This record gives sequence, C-alpha cells and structure tokens, in this order.
Amino acid sequence: GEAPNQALLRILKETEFKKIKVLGSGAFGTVYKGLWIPEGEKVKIPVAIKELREATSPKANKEILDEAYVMASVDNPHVCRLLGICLTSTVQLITQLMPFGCLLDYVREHKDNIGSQYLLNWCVQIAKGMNYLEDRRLVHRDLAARNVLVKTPQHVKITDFGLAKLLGAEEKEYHAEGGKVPIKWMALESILHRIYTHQSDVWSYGVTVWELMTFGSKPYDGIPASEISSILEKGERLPQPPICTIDVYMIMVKCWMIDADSRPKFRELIIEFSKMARDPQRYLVIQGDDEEDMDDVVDADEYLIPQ
Repeated sequence: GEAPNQALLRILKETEFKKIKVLGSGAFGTVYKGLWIPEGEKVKIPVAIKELREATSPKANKEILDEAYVMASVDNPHVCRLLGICLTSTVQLITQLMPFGCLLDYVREHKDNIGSQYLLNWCVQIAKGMNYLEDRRLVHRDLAARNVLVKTPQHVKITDFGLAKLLGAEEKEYHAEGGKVPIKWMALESILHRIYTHQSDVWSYGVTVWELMTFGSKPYDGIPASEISSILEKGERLPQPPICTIDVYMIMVKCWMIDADSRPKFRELIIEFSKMARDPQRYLVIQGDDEEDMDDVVDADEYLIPQ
C-alpha cells in the first residue's frame, strides 16, 4: 500500500564475470564462486553466482526472479547484498561473496575458538538485520542459523529470501497456502494456522540463538516434525544451553511465548544483547574464552632438583 519501490534491478553481462571455482549445489541448482569485473571500472569484486539446473523450469525461474525482487529492495549492513542478475539460459543471481560460508557450519567447525564476544555480537547483528526487515515491512519466514552468512567472523548477514513476503499497508499478517516451511524453527501460530508476522520471525530468532549457543545442535534432534506441534502446545521448549546464564536463556524463552505480542521486538533484542555484549563473560560461561588428561602438569624448566 503506497510508496513506489524505486529499487534498481541491475542486469549484468555474462562476460563481465569469471566463474573460477564451484562452491556447492544443494537442491536449488549450483552456487559458484567468482569475480565480477565491470567494463569501465578497474576493480574486481569477489562474488557468489547462483543459478538453476540446465533444464529450465518456469516456476523455478519465477522463484529466482521473486528472490531478486526482494533482494534488490533491501539495503542494510546485516542483510545480503544483491549485485544483479544475468539473463542467460537460466537467470543467475549474483551476490556478494561471503568467504566463511553459513554460520551454522561455522560454529560447528570452530566450536573450540568461539568466545562469548563473538556469539553475542552475532546476536546483535542478526537482530539489527531483522529489525531492518521489519522497518521495510518484510517477513522472512525462514530465519535460521543456516540462513546467516559470514563475511568475516565479526560481520554476518541474513540471507535466503526464497520465502520472504512483503506486507501491505492495511495488512498485519501473511496467510500462507503451500506447505514446505521448516517446522522446528516456526511459531505455533504458523504450524496451526499458517499465519506469519514479524513476531513469528522472533520465534525463529529464538531458535537461531539457541543453535548458535549450542554450537550448532539440531533442535529437537529426536522428535519428528509431525509431533513438534504437540510438544509445543504442552509447554515443552528447547533446553537451556550449558553456556547460557539464565539472563540469556530468559530471552530465548520469551521469544517462544504462545502470545505473539508478548514476545520481544527486534529493536528490544538489539538493546538487550548490546548490553550483554559489553560484558560477555557475565552472560555466557565458556571454558576457553597433546595427550588429554589432568591439571598437575608442570614443565621441566619449572621442576628443580628434588630427591
């Protein structure tokens, strides 16, 4: 409702970029890694090139173009940057290269070197990115640790707008119709009535924090998708992660309250986590921050002649 979206969709020439090396595949198509070299300028831009499989499937191209639409309409330091699209046989999405990959695998692969400052700073950044999406009236619907990329260990950005929906002016909630949303990250109101709000994104934010706090655990590793709804109605929630003080765990818990308006607003999550980031060791308790055994070890240089 009102406010023309004057965002610029940029079309890039296939010859302006070199695909260099493959990065993954997944299920959508093939994500390459390369360099973008605009004709006039003398600059090389590290880039990620996503596309569809050789066979062109119409509604798959509709979906890529829908993503480009939402990505070309966002501009924030904590939201994925779209560079343009290349209209080849299959429309390719060109984005900024995030060298360290997604955050889920980052925490899993780096457990023993991730301190409290990094964990809390990621919580602030993700909250900032989401608050921005709220300002632009955009509901993500797929926020999770796998959907946060790492530009550097100190700078992350939200991605995957493949389910994002822009809300109108006289609208306050999106009514889905399909059925392919990840259940372990969704609000109860979403499983039971397919409703989605910014407040529904908060629930997912809570689960995302839990994933980070547990260094990459799978939520409800046992319980099967079809049962999740029931455990939630009973009152069961994700357990308090070992490194979490009750201060941090209380934030997660509040994001998981059946009452949507009761949950915290992203602007509040920014404040709360910012306060905690000023004194990390007070809120997250982490051990860190060669023959494994005990602590009576002393180097020979400190062991002087006994008897």
